[PDB]
Amino acid sequence: THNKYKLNYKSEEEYPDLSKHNNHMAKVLTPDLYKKLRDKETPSGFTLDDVIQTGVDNPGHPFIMTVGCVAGDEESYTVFKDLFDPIIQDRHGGFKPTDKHKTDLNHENLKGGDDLDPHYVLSSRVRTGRSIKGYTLPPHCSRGERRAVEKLSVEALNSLTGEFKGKYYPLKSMTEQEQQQLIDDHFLFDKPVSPLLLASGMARDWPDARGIWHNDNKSFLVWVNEEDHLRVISMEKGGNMKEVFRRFCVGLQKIEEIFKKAGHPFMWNEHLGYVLTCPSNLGTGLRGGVHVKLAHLSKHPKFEEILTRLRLQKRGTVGSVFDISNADRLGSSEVEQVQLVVDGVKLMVEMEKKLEKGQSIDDMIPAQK
Amino acid sequence: THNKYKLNYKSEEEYPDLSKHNNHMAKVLTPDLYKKLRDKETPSGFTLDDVIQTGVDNPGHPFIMTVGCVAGDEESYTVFKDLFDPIIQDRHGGFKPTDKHKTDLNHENLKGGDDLDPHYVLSSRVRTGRSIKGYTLPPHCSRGERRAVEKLSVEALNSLTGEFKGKYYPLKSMTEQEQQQLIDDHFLFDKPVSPLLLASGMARDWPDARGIWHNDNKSFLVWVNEEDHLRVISMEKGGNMKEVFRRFCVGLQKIEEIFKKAGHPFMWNEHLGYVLTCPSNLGTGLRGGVHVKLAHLSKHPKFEEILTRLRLQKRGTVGSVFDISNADRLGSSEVEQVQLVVDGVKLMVEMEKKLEKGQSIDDMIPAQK
Repeated sequence: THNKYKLNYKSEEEYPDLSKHNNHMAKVLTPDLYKKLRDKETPSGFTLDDVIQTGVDNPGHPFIMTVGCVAGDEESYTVFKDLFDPIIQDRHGGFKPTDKHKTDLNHENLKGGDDLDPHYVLSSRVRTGRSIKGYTLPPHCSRGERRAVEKLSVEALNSLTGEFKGKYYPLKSMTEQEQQQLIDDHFLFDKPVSPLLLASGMARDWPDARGIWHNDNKSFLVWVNEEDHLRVISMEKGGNMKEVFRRFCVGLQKIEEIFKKAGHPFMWNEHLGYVLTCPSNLGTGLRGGVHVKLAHLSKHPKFEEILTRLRLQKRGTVGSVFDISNADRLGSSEVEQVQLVVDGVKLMVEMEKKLEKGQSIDDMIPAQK
Repeated sequence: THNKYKLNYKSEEEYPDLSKHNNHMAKVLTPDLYKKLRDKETPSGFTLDDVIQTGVDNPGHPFIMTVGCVAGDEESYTVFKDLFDPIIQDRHGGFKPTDKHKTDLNHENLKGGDDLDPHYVLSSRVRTGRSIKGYTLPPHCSRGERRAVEKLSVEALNSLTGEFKGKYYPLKSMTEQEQQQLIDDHFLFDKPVSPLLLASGMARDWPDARGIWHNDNKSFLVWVNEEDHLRVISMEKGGNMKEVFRRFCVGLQKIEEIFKKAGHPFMWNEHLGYVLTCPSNLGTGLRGGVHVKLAHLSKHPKFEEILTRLRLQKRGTVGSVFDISNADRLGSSEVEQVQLVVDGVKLMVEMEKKLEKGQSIDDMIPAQK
C-alpha cells in the first residue's frame, strides 16, 4: 500500500496509537521496533503495517488478549521475527526463537484412544490447518493465487478413493439444496464476520475460489481458502478418538504426497512446524476435541483448575455438554496433543462417575502436566 | 499488495469473477480493459485492483446499481480513466470525458431561498465533501497522511472566529458526556458498517485521526477523515435555505483560503470539479436537502414522476416527513443544484396546499428539467 510513499513520512508519524489496546502485538511493538522494521518487506511485498493492521484495528477487551497480527507469507515469520518471536514466546508458553517444534504424524504412537465412554463422549474430532508452499496466505493472496490453491486442492481431493472418495462444493455455484444439506451436516462455512479476520484483508473477493470438500461417509471434511489455505477435519459420533485420528492422519498424508509431487508441499519448518496465518495456530495447528456431558464436574469449584492441569480448554455447546480440546499448539507434537485429550477426557469421565455417586474427586486431581 | 508479484500471474487468472454483479464497475470492466490497466499505478502506488475491490466484494442487488469502485488518489481518475470515464458517463447522465464541470461558489447567485414555508419545511441543510491536495484518499491513506490531514484541518478550524468559532472533538479522547451531547445533537459519526465502505479499506486504524468539529451556534459541522478528508454541513431548523447556503459557502471559503496558503488546496480540476473517493460524489459533492411534510403529495400516483421532473430525490425520515434533495452532482454548479431544491420544494409545497383542498395538481406538474 505505497510503502516507499509511506516511508517518506517519519516513523513517529506512521506509528500506531495502541494506548487502549490489549493484544500481543501492542505489548511488543515499540517505536524503535516499528522504525527498524517498517522499511522491510517479504518477497511478495508483505509489510509490517500489513502484519499488524488487525491488531491496530481491534484493541479488544481487557479480559482476554488477542494476538493482533497475521503472517501474509512464509517469510513474514523471518523478515519480522523481531515482532513475531516475542509474541510467539508469550503466546506459546515460553517457546523461544532457538527452540524446535517436533512434528509427529504417526497415529500409531497414540495410546488407547478407542474406548472413550459413549454415554459421556458424544463425538470426537480432530482438525488442523495447512498452508501450501509457493502461495501467500489469505490476508495477502491475490485472486490468481487463491484460484491456484483451489485448483491444486480440488484436483488432489478429487483423486482420493476408498474411505476418502468424496466431492467438492464450490461456494459460488452451490445450489440451495446443496447448501441446505451442508448446513444441517454442519459442514458449511460462510464469509467471516469476525472483525479480527476482516481487518486483515482475508475476506477479499468472497466467495471466489472458496469451497467445501467432504468424503462420502461424511467423516472427513476439507475447507478451501477460508482462514488458511486448507482446514482439514476428521470427525465421528461417539468416542473412538483413535479411529478419528487415524483417518485424520492418513487423509492428510494422502493430500501431502500429492502436493509434494506438484512442488507445493505443506509449508513447514523445524522451528515453527506447520506455518499458518495466525501465530496462535503454529506448530501442529491441531485442535483435537470431544463433546462431553459433564453435568456434575462442570459445577465443581476446581473445574477450571482441573482443565489447566490437564492442559485442556473448553468452549460452548441431553444437557450441559462441553466442547473440550487441547490448549497446546507449538512445542508439542500432534500425538502428544491428542494423547492429552484422550487421557484427560478419560480422567474427567471417571471424575464425573464419582460425583454421580457423591464421592470426592480431590485425590484424582492430577499434578500439572 | 505485491503488484509485480501479482503481475507474474496471467491477467485471466487475476481477472475478477463478476457474473453475479450489479454495479457500474462490473458493467464496464472487460478482460481486455483489466489486462491493459492491471500493471499501472498512481504515484502513491494505488492500483486497478484497489480501485475495483469494493465492487468485487459487493455484487449487490438487482434493484439498485452501486458504483463498485473508489479512487485512492487524485490521479486515480486519470491513470484509470479508461475505467472511470464510462462509469462517470453512465452514473452522471452522459457526462463525457471532454465535458467540463462548472463550479459556482457565489451564494448570491441563488435566487429566493429565504421564504420556504416553515409549516411544511422543518429544516434545511447543505452538505459537501472535500479532499486535500497532497494526501491520498481514505481507502489508501497511511496513518501519517490521515494525521497530517487532521492537523491541517483542526488548525484551520480552530482559527475561525465569529459565527464560525467552534471546537474540535477527537473521537479517540471523547468523554461519555461529549459523546452523548453529540449524539442528541445528531453530530456524531462512528465506524462505518457499510460493506461497500469497509471493503475499500477506508476504515483502517479506527478511530485514529477522526473527529468532529462544530461551531458554537451548532449550525456548521465538519467531520474529519470519515468517508472523505472533510465533510462539511450547514444546517438550520426551518426554511431559510438561502441563509444555510450563505453560511455553507462562506464557511467553506474560509477553510479553503487557509488550506491554499498552506500549499494544500481543495482538490479540484476543470473536468471533474471537486474530486472525492466515490465517483458518484464528483463535481459539487453537494447534497442540499430539506425535511418536508408532504402528507398528501407523497400518496399521489405521480409523486415519483414529479421528483424526477424536478431532478430531486427522496430518502427516509408530526407525520410523513420526507428528506428531499438534489440528485445532480457533476455537470451542474452548486448554485444550480440548490436552486433546483429551492424551486422544486416551493412547487411541491404549493402542490401540497392544493391537495389539502381537494384540488388537482396536474396542471402544476412541470416539464422535465
